[PDB]
Amino acid sequence: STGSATTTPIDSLDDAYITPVQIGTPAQTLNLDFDTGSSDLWVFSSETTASEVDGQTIYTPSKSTTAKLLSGATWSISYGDGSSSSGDVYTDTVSVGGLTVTGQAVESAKKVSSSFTEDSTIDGLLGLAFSTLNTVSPTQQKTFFDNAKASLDSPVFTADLGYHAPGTYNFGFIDTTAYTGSITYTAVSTKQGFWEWTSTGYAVGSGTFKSTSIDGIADTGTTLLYLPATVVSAYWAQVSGAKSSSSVGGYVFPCSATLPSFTFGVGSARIVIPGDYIDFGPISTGSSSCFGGIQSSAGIGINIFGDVALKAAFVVFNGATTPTLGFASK
Repeated sequence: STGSATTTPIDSLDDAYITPVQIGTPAQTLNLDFDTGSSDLWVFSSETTASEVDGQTIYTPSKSTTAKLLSGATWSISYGDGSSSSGDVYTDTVSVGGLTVTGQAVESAKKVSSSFTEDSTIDGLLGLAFSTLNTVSPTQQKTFFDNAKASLDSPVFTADLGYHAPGTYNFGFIDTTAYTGSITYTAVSTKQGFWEWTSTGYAVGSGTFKSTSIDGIADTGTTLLYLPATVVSAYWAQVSGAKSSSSVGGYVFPCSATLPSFTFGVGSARIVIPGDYIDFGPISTGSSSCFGGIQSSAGIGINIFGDVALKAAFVVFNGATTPTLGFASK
């Protein structure tokens, strides 16, 4: 089997992408944020504290003939910005782009933090990291991909994110019409539960390429590109007036600036992020200070190849016995 679904930016800055997901019988469609940096499928639901729901679409398991309470199971998770959610668990049928998993763990939120409440465009998350990061207790659960794997034509999924435009998630096949040239595959470490790999270096703008190993994760659920402070300083030093702002929380630059591109290595191949992809607009409405799309990972403990990097590529998440990652230009 295979599945194919369109993913759409939630706003004009590509802050996140949402993909429609069908849950239950009859189907309930929720727009979920696919997150290759976590491993929980959780949704706003009929169990969510009413004061914490504001415009989201909810899952109502009592309306699904296929829903079953996963008795005793609970979950709790927090994300990169300090947001969090928690609740109990059902199993139900879940379909993504025509691909169906029966008995999928669907984590029903009882509680969500304020920034989830305040974002009406995201109805929950669908984790696509390794199942070893799933937070359900006392019986850890598998991700949608893990569950689907044995049914798929090939044990892969691909992410083709758009810049200010829709893109695609495919399961079970590689669309050879979606990229240019060849796919370069690179080794993955699963020891921390992530799609963790090592980039071979970087360049800023038309500068010379610096060969240096940069360990990091391929993370569709992180908006920005988080790299070592050395790398990020070298980038922003090429932008007149750019500076790191403690009050704002990262590098900002004059909104009058045209930004240089950023290149990262994949083996002997190169992926080029156009400068416009690194511009995240005014720090506040009307401001002439703009927020940068490349930020320091210092303090995170890990480098993150988030959407800013991934949307410049066609990315293959290969879940074979020995997992790998592939990157192509597009």
